[PDB]
Amino acid sequence: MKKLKKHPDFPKKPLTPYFRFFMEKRAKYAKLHPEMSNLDLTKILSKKYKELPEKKKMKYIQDFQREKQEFERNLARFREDHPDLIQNAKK
Repeated sequence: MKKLKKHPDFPKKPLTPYFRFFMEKRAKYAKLHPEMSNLDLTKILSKKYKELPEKKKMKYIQDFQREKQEFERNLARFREDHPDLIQNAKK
C-alpha cells in the first residue's frame, strides 16, 4: 500500500565498480557471445571482477565513492523523509 525506490534514505544513483566494468566491457561480450545470450558472459565478468586482488578495484571503487560522496553529500539532504515503509519497489 505504498511505493518506494532507492531514492529516499541513502540514495544510490551513481554506478558501481562492477557496473562501470561490466556495462563498459559488456559490448566485448555482446559481440563475442553470438551463440549465447548474456548469462554466459555475465558469469565470466562475475569471476574476473571478484578474482581481482582489489589492486585495480581501488580505482573503480574510488570512482564510485568519488561521486557517491559528493552526490549524497547534498543530495541525501532530501532523506529527511522519516516515514518509509519497506523500501523496495523492484517488482
